[PDB]
Amino acid sequence: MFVTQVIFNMGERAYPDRARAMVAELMDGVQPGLVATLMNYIPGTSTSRTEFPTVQFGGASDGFCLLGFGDGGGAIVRDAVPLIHAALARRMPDRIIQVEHKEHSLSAEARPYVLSYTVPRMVVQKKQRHAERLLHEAEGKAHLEGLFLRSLQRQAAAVGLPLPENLEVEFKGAVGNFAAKHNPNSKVAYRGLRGAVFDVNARLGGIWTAGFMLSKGYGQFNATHQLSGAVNALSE
DNA sequence: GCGTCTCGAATCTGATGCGTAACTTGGATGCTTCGTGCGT
Repeated sequence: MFVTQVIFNMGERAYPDRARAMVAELMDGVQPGLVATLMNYIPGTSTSRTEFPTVQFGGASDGFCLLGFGDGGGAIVRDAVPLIHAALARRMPDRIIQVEHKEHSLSAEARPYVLSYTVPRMVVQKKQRHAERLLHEAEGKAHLEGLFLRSLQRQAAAVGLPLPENLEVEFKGAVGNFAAKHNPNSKVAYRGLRGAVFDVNARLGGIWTAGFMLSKGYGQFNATHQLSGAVNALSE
């Protein structure tokens, strides 16, 4: 029902993957339970869970942000943020780290017409053949709409939010593509989409997640702020 | 088409007098006979 978003103001835009790597690195050894809980690890092992992650990372314009889902997510972010703040203060002795703590109510109500919803970061590259299928809407709609529907239903079930039984979505398109890597020296990269616009006949309150593999910082979007239509101020 | 943070706090939180007076303060009755005269 409640989503907690915490932003650490480091002063520079850090990509979410390196952010998660470094926050893992800072908490090595001290308070192992916090590390296991924050990294989405099975108790007793360091492996991650295939299930939807309750721990969330995102790329803030001024830094990186922690997102908790549900009471468990809220509780973990609440007892976690002082520790990561202390670690960041320890590592960066000559910079002030600022913490912004804001909560979003999560609500999804139906609506007999559609609204323009978009995201900056979709994980859509599965096969190279499907990548060229985006020229025709009909061929590429099936897997994209299926991905959106499954992502929405699984995140709703994870957060326990009621959703209508009659959601239909049609895709519009994206702005461009981008490449992302595990490490700067890694030779493995994936393709995402920026401005992937799709129309849904329902309202989405608060911040929302779509796609899969979200903990590394993909598929987060504030649907509520997008409805304000502040995307007009994009020019040079 | 909701946006969110903030979404108070401390302290006082009754004092003082006045907080009865005067007067009434019981009274009365509870038996028959006898003589003389009316009296209907």
